[PDB]
Parts: sequence; C-alpha cells; structure tokens
Amino acid sequence: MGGFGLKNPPPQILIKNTPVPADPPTQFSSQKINSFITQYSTGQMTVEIEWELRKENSKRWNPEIQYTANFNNSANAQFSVNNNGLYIEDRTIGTRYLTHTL
Amino acid sequence: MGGFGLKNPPPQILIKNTPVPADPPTQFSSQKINSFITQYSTGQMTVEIEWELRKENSKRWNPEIQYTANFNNSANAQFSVNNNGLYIEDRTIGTRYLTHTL
Repeated sequence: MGGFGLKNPPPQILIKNTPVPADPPTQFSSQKINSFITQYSTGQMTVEIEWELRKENSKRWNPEIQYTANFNNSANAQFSVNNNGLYIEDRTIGTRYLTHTL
Repeated sequence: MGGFGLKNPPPQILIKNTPVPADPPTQFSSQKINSFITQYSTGQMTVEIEWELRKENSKRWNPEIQYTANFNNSANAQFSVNNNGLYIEDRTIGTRYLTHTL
C-alpha cells in the first residue's frame, strides 16, 4: 500500500477506563462483579514527528510540473470547510512531480 | 516599468576597438588620418549577482496557486529549442503567486 517497512515500528499505545464497580451486596458472593458505573473519558493528545528530507538540485533548464491549487472559481474553496461546517478534501496529492534523470 | 529605483546604479561599461591606421603617406600632411584597418573583436564576459530574498512563513491551511509548466503535450517543449535551433520563451512569468494578508 506504500510506505516505510520497519522491523521495529512505533509502539502501539493502548488505553482503558479503569472499572469502577457499583454498590456491592452486604452478603458475600464469590461470583464476578457484573454491575459497574457507566463512565467515559476525554482529553487532548499530541504527536511530534521529526522528518528528514533530501534537498533537490537539478540543472534542467525548463520549468517543471508542480502541484497547484485548482485555478477555477468555486462555490467552496479547496481543502476548506463548507457552510454546514464539514471539512472536505478535494484531491489525493501524490508526491511525484519533480523530474529526475533515470 | 517596474524595478528597483537606485540613486547610484551599477556603472555603465563602455568598450571600443582602438584605431589602427593604415599605411601613412611618405610626405607629411596635417589633416586627420582617414583610412584605417578594418577589424573587430570578440570574447567572453561574465556577470555574478548576489540576491537577498525574504523567506516565506504563512500559516494558511489550504494550498496555493503556483507556477506550473504547461500541463499539455506539445510539439515543442516549453522554454526550449525547436528543430531549427531557435530558443523560444513561452510565457512572461510574473512574480506574484503566494498570497499574503493585507
């Protein structure tokens, strides 16, 4: 599907709500505790990647194809939110534009 | 016409073929020397400019218009020489693409 094959990829990160049981009966029972307190959780996360990139030196004379926002007027701008508040991606953008000698 | 107005612009550079007179007569004459030896000259020149440029930091989310080589197939490539050997410029390329807040 494309990508970087890794022997030792980034570690999976797993999270759970710790169970909080509801009021236990007064008499003892060895069976599992069936009833819990309904709860959920929320909070912010952040991810910081450091990328290394190969600089481009090409002596070709004439200009190259490059990615350009669509040249047309439109009811909704490209890669932007619409009236209802929904973010819309117009195109899958490949990485291959700049030419290189074979 | 656009450009950089300068009080002290780059100096004009002026060049001439030094005159070489033809064979003078044996008797003296005070009039100017009319006849010279036809000659011309040639050689390489070079110019080296150092340009300073303002880096671009813009936090807009969506992509921008950029200059792109014409997307079409053609009998002759853009900004390239043709069969007869003549270099042809397709477009005057303005400098204004990237947006900036007013």
